[PDB]
Amino acid sequence: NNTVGELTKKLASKLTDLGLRLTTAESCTGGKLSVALCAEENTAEFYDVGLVVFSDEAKMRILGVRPETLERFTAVSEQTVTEMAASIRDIAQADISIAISGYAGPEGGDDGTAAGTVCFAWNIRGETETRTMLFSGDCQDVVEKAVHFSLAELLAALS
Amino acid sequence: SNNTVGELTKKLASKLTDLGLRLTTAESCTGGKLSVALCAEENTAEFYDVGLVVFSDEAKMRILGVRPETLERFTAVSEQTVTEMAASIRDIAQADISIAISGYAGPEGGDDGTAAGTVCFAWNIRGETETRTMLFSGDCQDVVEKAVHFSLAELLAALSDEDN
Ligand SMILES: [Cl-]
Ligand code: NA
Ligand code: NA
Repeated sequence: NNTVGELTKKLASKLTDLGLRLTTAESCTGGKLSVALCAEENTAEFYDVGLVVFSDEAKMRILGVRPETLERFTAVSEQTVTEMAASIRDIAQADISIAISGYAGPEGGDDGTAAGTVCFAWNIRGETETRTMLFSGDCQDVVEKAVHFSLAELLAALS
Repeated sequence: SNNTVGELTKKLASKLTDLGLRLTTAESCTGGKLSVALCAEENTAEFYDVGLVVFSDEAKMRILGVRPETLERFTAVSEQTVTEMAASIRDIAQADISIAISGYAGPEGGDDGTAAGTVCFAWNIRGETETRTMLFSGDCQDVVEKAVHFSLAELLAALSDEDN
C-alpha cells in the first residue's frame, strides 16, 4: 500500500513542514535506510548524518553503548537501540533519530535468537519508542522489511 | 575490467581478508550506496564495519574533523577535503583502509561553478593517501552509480599484483 519511496516522500514533506532534522544508525540494514532517505528530491533539508556499524566494539566506541547494556541484553535488544538512537541524535544534533539493530540472517544470535529478529528505536525530541520485530525471508527480505517498517512507524508517530 | 559492483566487492573481499585488512567509508554524494555495496558481500563482516554518510559542510567539520579553513579555501568538493575525511573516518573506525567520496551528484553544481557530476575521491591505505577527481556524465543516479564503481575499482587496482 505504501512503497519505501512513497513513505520517504511523505516523511520528507512532514519533516520539512515541521522544520525537523533526522539522523539514522543502522546495524542490520547495511545503509539501505540511508539510501532510501537520500533518494528524496530534497533530502538535504531534513537528513544529514547516517551511520552504519556492524561490531559491538564500534557501538561502544562510536555510539557510547554501555558494555553492561550489551552484557545484559546483547546488541540486538531494545536497550541497545535506545542507547544507539540517543547517541546518534546527539552526534548529529538532530531532532529525530532512528536506530536499527538485528540479525538479518541467515545466522541467528549466539544466544539462539531467531534470524530475522530486528530491534528498532525512534527518538523524537528525547522521547523514545522501541519495538522488536521478527521478519520472514532471507537477509535481503529482512532488510527490506526493516527499512520499510522503520519509516512507516516514524510516519505514524508524526500523525 | 568490465566488472559489476558485485564482482568488485567480491574481489575486494578476498584481497582484504587475505591480509586481515579492515575497510571503512565516508560518503558525501553517494548517499550510502557504497556502504550498501560493501554490506551486500557474503563475508562483509570479516572486513567492513563502519560507514558514514554526511551531506553538509558543517557535518564534515564536526563529525569528520574537516578544518574550516580547508572548507573555505577549497570547498567540500576537493581533494583536500576528501583527504581529511579519509584520515578521520579511518581513525574513527580503527580501520586499515578508508575511502572518502565528496562530489556534486547533480542536477546542481557548486556555487563556485564546478560542474554537476564532479566527484573527488580519497583512498587512505594504512596512512598513505591517493586522491583523484572525476567528472561523470548523466543524472544524479548515474553519477552515484559510477562514483561507487570507480571508488571500488581504484581500490582493487591499488591492491593488484599487476600494478606498476
Ligand atoms: Cl587549518
Ligand atoms: Na543483505
Ligand atoms: Na550531490
